[PDB]
Amino acid sequence: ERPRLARFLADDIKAQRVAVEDAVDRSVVTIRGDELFASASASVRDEFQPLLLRIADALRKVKGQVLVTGHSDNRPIATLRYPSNWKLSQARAQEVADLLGATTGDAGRFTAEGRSDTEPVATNASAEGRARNRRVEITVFAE
Repeated sequence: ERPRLARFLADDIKAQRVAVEDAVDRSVVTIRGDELFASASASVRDEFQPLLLRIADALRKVKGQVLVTGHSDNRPIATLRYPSNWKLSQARAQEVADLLGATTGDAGRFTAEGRSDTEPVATNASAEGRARNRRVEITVFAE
């Protein structure tokens, strides 16, 4: 009934690569951007794809709809491809959704939204706080 993912992500939780909230109606996997993407990029580094693969494996077992929200800090590293923190946050969420959709083969199950710096979980006044704000939150709803 209740979507529960922590049980499938023990190693990543212990290594502090992800955090998982198993809530009443959702499981939310928070992943710092640094665990997936190079600085200022929305491509999941080859070396870190296995982390998303473990999430895909878990999502095969808990067949709820999935929302991916992307978040930035308030200190943009603007580039040609991502001219704002908003665009980077959207692109990061969308890349995660796209990769998970392709691996599960569930078309329409994953959607994405970029939320830029509007939903911090930490201060932006330290480097470590900014690194916590740059993140995706992957929400799986009840099956």
